[PDB]
Amino acid sequence: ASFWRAIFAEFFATLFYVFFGLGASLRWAPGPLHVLQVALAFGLALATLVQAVGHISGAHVNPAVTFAFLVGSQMSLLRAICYVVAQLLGAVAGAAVLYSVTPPAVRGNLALNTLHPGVSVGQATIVEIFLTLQFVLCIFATYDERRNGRLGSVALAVGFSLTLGHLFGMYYTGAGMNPARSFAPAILTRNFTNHWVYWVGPVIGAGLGSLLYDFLLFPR
Amino acid sequence: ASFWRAIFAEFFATLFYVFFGLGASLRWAPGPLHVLQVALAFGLALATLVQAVGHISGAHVNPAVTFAFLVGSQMSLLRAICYVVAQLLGAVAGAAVLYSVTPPAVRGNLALNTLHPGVSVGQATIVEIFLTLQFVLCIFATYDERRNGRLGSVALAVGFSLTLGHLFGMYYTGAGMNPARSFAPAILTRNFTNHWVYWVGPVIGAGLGSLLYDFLLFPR
Repeated sequence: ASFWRAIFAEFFATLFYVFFGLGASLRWAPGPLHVLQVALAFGLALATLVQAVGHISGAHVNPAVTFAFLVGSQMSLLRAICYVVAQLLGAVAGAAVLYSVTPPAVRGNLALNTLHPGVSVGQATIVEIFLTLQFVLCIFATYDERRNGRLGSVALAVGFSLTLGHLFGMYYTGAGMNPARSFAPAILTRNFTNHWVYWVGPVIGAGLGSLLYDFLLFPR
Repeated sequence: ASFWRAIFAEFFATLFYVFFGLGASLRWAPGPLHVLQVALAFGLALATLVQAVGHISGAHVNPAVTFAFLVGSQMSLLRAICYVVAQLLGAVAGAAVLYSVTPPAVRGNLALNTLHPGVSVGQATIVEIFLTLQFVLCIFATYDERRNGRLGSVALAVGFSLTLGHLFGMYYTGAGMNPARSFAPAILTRNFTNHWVYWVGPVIGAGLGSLLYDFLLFPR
């Protein structure tokens, strides 16, 4: 069905998203401003994924993004669930493989998300709300076919927005803005410290970004 | 007494050693090869400390070094204990102050020692044995007044040896080569993960370095 082809896509696109994005954050011999590289990593991992599976499922690849669409009333509460599951499964998968191919000495924390020292959970949450609010907003914007012409590549758009979020919040929360991205390493590394910040944040940010876009900026 | 002046010195010199050495590893905006800076940090922290309290107590400032002297039969099992206590107290003190003066966002882990990913505990232990074996050896060597002339500054010697150990083992075990240096942050940060590696290692390395120097290289 055009559903399982869509659920499949979400599993594989999230798998690749965590493999690549997380793979890249596996700071081998980076150094300073490594944030630039990783951000472009996640950002181009998305743009690319969205370019292959943007038509098969919308390429959410992010439980929080699927959430935004659910509240945004663009997904049946049934489908939204299959995505979040496929995503979390694809995610842990992508992280397992990256783990298998990556030398033990390099795969440090497996790129687990952690609140940067000195950054509280309330802040870490506000930040993650913002990293994802602007991200969801962008998505809601670009994907909203009610606008074209000088629009441009939708996939590079949404991707750069992910890169934005990273360029900024990498320093605070290691930039999760994706429950699935944060979950995969948390389960494997078995470290769930401050993990909720990584769900509350993106879910609120996501929802809020959905409503802000809908009810307000550009309503229905 | 020339004892409490010696025990006092050990408490204050270890306090400063952990304040400074650990202070410096509080990677603010370092970047790559930060190991160079930190190593010189610990190394010059030692050379300096040894230059002020080298005559008041020998400037062990390292439970493992005091151990080497104990087995090396150069300290009464009573004194050796007072040093290890003064050291561990000075250490946790030095770390508490560094903590108070350091912004929350900078004092990350408080420079806690951790085995670099991919490095087992057996290896981490071998490494720490070596970082300290050469270190103790150097000390036993320089402090052994049975040699002078082209010797040179004893404090810069012993210090550079500490810098050596860091230049190398920082990458593996974060270079502890000092039970007290590893203890202070472990207790405050309350993180005692793999902490034993940091005692077993330096204690064996220390002892072994003591015996190697004594029974062999340059006996009694």
